[PDB]
Amino acid sequence: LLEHAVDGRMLFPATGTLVLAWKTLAKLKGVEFEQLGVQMTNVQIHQALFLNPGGKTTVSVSVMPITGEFQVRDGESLISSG
Amino acid sequence: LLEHAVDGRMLFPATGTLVLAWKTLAKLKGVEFEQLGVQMTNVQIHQALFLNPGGKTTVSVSVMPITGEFQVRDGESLISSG
Repeated sequence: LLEHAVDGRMLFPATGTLVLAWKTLAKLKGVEFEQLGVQMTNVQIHQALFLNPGGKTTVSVSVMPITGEFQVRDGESLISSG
Repeated sequence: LLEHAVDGRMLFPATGTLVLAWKTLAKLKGVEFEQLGVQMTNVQIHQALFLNPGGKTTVSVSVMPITGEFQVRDGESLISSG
């Protein structure tokens, strides 16, 4: 994931929070994420999650049980919504 | 709360999940609920939470951190949204 940079800065791919949301929803359902067919609609990218070599980035994904509203948020800042 | 019936059936007041959502949001913020000024918009009541005398009803309230989308849901059934 450090092999993805934009003008030098290392970035988390925009379609990287899709997988995090995808893996999170499958985890809530208890099924394996590679056996679940998902569909993300109107995914808003609000910020860029700046990766750091030799560092640990912790992101919180919150999915609403029935409606599917998800939120990839690093700390108290939103990185992705949909 | 058992002194609120509609045609005999005991019901949880429609503006009772508002307080549950109100108390939940204040709990997430860490503040006391009676020191927090909230505003609920477009609160959808999907079902009626049927109270039962001498019984325990467990309801789950889920609030999205930044956007405020809340969900009062008994088991896997939605009772209130907004």
